[PDB]
Amino acid sequence: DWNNQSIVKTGERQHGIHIQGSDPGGVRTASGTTIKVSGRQAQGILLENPAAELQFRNGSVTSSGQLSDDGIRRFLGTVTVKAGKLVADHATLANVGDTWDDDGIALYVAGEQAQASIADSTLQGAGGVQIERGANVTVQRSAIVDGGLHIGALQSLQPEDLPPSRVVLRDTNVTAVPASGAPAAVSVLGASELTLDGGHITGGRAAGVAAMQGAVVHLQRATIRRGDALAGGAVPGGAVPGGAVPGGFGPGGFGPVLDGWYGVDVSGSSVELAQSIVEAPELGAAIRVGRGARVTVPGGSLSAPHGNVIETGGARRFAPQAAPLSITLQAGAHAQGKALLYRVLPEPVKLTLTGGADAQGDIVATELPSIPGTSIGPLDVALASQARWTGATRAVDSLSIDNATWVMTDNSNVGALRLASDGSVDFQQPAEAGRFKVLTVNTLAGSGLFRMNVFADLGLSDKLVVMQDASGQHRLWVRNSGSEPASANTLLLVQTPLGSAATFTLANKDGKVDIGTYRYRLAANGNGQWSLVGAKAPP
Repeated sequence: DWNNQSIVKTGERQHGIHIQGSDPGGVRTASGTTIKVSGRQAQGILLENPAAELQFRNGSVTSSGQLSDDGIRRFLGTVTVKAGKLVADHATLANVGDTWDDDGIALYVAGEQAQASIADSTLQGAGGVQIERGANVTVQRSAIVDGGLHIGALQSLQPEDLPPSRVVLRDTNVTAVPASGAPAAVSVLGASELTLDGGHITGGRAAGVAAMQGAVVHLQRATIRRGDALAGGAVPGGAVPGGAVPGGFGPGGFGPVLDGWYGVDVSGSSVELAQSIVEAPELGAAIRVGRGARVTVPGGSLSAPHGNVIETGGARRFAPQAAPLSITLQAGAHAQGKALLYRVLPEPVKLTLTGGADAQGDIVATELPSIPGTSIGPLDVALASQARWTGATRAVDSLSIDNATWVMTDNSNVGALRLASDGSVDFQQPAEAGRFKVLTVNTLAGSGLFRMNVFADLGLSDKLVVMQDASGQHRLWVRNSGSEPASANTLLLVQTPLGSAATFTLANKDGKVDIGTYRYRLAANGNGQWSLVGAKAPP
């Protein structure tokens, strides 16, 4: 059709290849062809026919004019598909227009009958790839070199309708260079769906990946870092940003809605991370959740060494009606930060760790933004099936520990503590002697295990305080963390209300623990205290 040819156009809206609405349907093929356009409102490729298809293989497409759209708002791409199917294979696509004079979009696919299949190609330009309004796009073994990947929209009040944009990426890297002022490297907004398997996602002014307003995202075998750089025309300057330009009705590159640097920023949407790596900068968080967001993470890693693994916000008013924020780490997911979780606004939060999830850091919250006590949504956390949480809190309302463990690293406050099937609270052995900890809780229930440190020689031990109601059948295992005692001393391990039904048994071998020449056994004389008593051992 247009094989091994050079198409060079310079006039206003003088496209390299244009398949119109008044043209016939059918497959057009281009192989070994290079397209270069520079006129105003001229794309390299323009597809506007639902029955048409274009196979563009082993060629290159470049444009440098302002690709402003006649219909209010919008900028188009060097390759734009408004209807029909584009199949690009081993292609070199580049929008080389002034950053100033144009959005630099390399590929724009929009509409219910707009489709695109991109394989083994590179897409260059500061506006990246923009997909919306029910388009369907598959991208394989490629790379969006510097403008990022932007699916869907918000605001833009203009005749709308039905289907979601559906985008599938496989082994394709996406980078949003600082120049390309894209808020996120990958943004999925509104009725949009993204499936990503394999690939490196780097950049974004405010986030690596942003999922807003009903978006549905599925990341697998991916890495999400803030760092990056490059992609483009020639070598002038790196990223304006003292630019500020003609072009018309068009933003650098889309999103976001919140800012600082978050690996994954989810609001009113759902994101699934599977075997991926997320690295947050000192300032920010691996994952930020708001407005009923749902995030799930099997395997992989979440690291925020100098910050928060998870940040929860989005919603200034708590409403019992609405569904809470939900974060689940399962299938051996690893997480590590100063704070595992950090609450910023009053919306309820549910944090679940299961399937050998291994999380590290404290759970922190922000006292109160005036909203009277019961105007604050609860912070509930659940540990199950071998998961492990090592950190401390003063902000968890309820904690269930079922066949999993909480390694408590410092004095902690928990509203209601429920244990089951060998769930345990392990009072971490301190580095310094006599540095006992206190776990204070309102209620205790179920059947669990507490590993508690005893400093016989100082007459000190860790302590469990239940202020309102202790019930259940629990076990206490004593860790000899000091030296031998020189006389008989008794340690107050557990304080419970006088009536309390709870029962505690020493789990140490034979119901006793020998430290030096002293033997300690657990005793309760009905008053609400459980004490490790300890007396001279028998010869």
